[PDB]
Parts: sequence; structure tokens; C-alpha cells
Amino acid sequence: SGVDLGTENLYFQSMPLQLLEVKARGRFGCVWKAQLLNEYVAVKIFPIQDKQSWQNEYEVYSLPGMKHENILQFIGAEKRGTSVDVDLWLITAFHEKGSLSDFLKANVVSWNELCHIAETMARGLAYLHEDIPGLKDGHKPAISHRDIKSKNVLLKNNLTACIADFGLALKFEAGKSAGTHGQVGTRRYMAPEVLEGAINFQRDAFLRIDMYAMGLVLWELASRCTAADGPVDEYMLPFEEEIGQHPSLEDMQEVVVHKKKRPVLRDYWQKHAGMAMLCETIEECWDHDAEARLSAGCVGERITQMQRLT
Ligand SMILES: Cn1c2c(c3ccc(Cl)c(Cl)c31)CCNC2=O
Repeated sequence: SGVDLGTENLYFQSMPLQLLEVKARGRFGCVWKAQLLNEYVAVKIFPIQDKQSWQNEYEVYSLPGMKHENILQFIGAEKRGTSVDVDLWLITAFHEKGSLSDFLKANVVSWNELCHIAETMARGLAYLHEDIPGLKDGHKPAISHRDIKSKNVLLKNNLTACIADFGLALKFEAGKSAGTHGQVGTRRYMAPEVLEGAINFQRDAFLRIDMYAMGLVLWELASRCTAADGPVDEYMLPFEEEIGQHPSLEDMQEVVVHKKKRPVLRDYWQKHAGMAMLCETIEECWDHDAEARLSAGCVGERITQMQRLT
């Protein structure tokens, strides 16, 4: 996998590397499609002012157990150049289909494709969320992502989803509370309690915040799904219909908190038994009541259930 034009190359671990083109813009850096030896890889390049996000992501990837089919594969990380011109790189697998966001813009999904992407995404988030003692490399902590959105879910060639971008991720050692405000993520996906600015610095509070955002990603999937053979409109961001592409904090507060509104679950989706069950699941994920939200693992099983629905 890779063309061979014969020009100047760089090295990574003594292996030829070349940058191809910018593929995406992360929150903290630029994602390049690149060629390393004979494979395509993604080189995420962080400016020096985002050194802490580079460090955070490297640290997260260095935690016990952080290798999984539904977590974007880490290849390496390196502080390069000089202390006056610092190059901060993090290299991962590259996936040609890119983000679920880009995919859904250009493509629709059948019922069974939606189920595959949904289940795999859910399993990746559940694994990220899971506290896992007894690994050969140590004790994996529960990890909150803190910016779950369709831009941060990548699709492999057969539409298997994986979770990407751990620049904001925060691990939790235990279940005890520690006192916070937490508007670090993407505004349109922020849960009501986040938009109000008043949250519990506790593991479950942070996991429930991710689960609200994942409910919105599942709505995105439903919005572009051909199940039951109805009309499918052009891809829209969650809340774009209600408050546009660049909402203020105030707009989000009005729609999400005061009006308790969510993206529309279309009436004709209730006629397909699988979609109806998806709709129920999404509703539990985005509940105003954080304690009412489903866990990532629960969602995994709902999807398996609905995929096997009869
Ligand atoms: C590794 N990666 C990231 C993004 C990507 C988009 C497309 C592809 Cl192919 C890859 Cl590998 C991406 C978006 C923001 N953050 C990432 O960490």
C-alpha cells in the first residue's frame, strides 16, 4: 500500500517516512496521511503550545491494556527537532474512509451497516470506560474521552468503528468524588449539566457526559440510515436544524437545557422495529437526568439485541 515517486524522505525509527497530505484538523493538531516503510499511517503534528495534549494522548496510549480493535491503533510518539523548534508527533493507524462524520456526509448506511458501526463504536467506548484489573501490563483505569463526536470515530475498510483522539481524555483511578466545571469538549455535544457549568468530579459523572454525546452520534447514524426505505436528507450536525453550525453557549443552553430539546426522531422510523429500538436507546442516552443514561456496555448489548431483532 503506497506509491513510489523517488523524492526526499524523513525517518521514523530509522524507517523511511513521507507525508502525503493533511487529512483532518484535530482539536490540538494536524493529522497527516503518511507513508511509513510500506504502509499508510497517520502522523498527528501538535504545535508546541499544545504540548500538554500531546503528552496527555501519549500517556493515555501508555496505560495498561490500550490495544483493542475499536480503539485507534497507536504506533508511536516522539519529540523531535530541537528545543527551539520542537516537532511533536504522534503516529497511529490510518483509515482511508476517515471519520464517521466524513463518511456520513458522502454516504448512507443500511440497517445492518448502522448496526455494525453502532456496535463497534459502543464496544470501543465501553472498553475505554472499563476499569480492568489484572492485565499483564498492569491495571487499566476507566478513561473518560471528553470529546465524543462523529469526527472522533473512524471507520475501517469494513465499517468497523474505532475511537480516536485522547488529547482531552482523563483517567479515573477510583469511584470516589473529588468536588468542577467542564466545558472542554465540543459545544453541540455537551450534556445539559456541562452547559450549565456545574459538574461532579467523579468517574460516573464524566462517563455519563460521554454517553450523552454518544447518543447524539447514534442519532447521526439514524439520520443517514436507509432502514425501512424512507427519505434520507443530507447530513446535518446534531442541533444544526435548531441552532445552526456555530452555536453560542447561550443558544445551546436555550435548546438543550431550558427547552430540553433533542434532535428529531422521525415518525416513520417507529415503523421499523430495529429503528424503534434504536430510538428508545438514543433517548435513554441523551436523558436530561444523567443517572438515567445508559452505560456504554449496556448500549453495546442493546445494539446486539436490536440487530438480532425478529
Ligand atoms: C488519528 N485521527 C484523528 C482524526 C482523524 C481523521 C481521519 C483519520 Cl484517517 C485519522 Cl487516522 C484521524 C480527527 C481528529 N483526531 C485524531 O486523532
